[PDB]
Amino acid sequence: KVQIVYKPVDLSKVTSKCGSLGNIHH
Amino acid sequence: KVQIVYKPVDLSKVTSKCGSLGNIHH
Amino acid sequence: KVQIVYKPVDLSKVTSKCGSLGNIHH
Amino acid sequence: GGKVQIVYKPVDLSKVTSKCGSLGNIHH
Amino acid sequence: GGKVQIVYKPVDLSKVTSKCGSLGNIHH
Amino acid sequence: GGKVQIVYKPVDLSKVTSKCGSLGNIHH
Repeated sequence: KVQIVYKPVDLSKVTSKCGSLGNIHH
Repeated sequence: KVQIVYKPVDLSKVTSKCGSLGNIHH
Repeated sequence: KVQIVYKPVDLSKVTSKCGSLGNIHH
Repeated sequence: GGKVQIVYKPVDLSKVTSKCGSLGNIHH
Repeated sequence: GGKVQIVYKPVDLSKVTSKCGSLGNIHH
Repeated sequence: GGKVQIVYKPVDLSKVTSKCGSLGNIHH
């Protein structure tokens, strides 16, 4: 009996966060 | 009996964080 | 009986953090 | 008995790019 | 008895890039 | 008895790059 259970789990996340705040006056 | 359980778990995360704040006046 | 349990766990994280604050006046 | 022949040679040339540019308040 | 032949030679040329540029308040 | 032949020679030329540049308040 031949059993080839080929189940790859790919949970790799490629994230890119950016925030620009210009001239805060209070 | 041949059992080849090929299950790679890939949880590698490539992150890039940046924040720019210009001229804070209070 | 042949059992080849090929299960690599990849949790390697490549991070890059940066923050720029210009001219703070109070 | 079971004889298994596997020639597993993957060629992965995949490129994942995450480009981001933040621009706030520009004067001229 | 089970005889197994595996020739596992992966060629991984994959390139993951995370470029980020933060720019705030520019005067001219 | 089970005879196993494995020729596991991985060629990993993968390049992971995390470039970041922070720029705040520029005058001219």
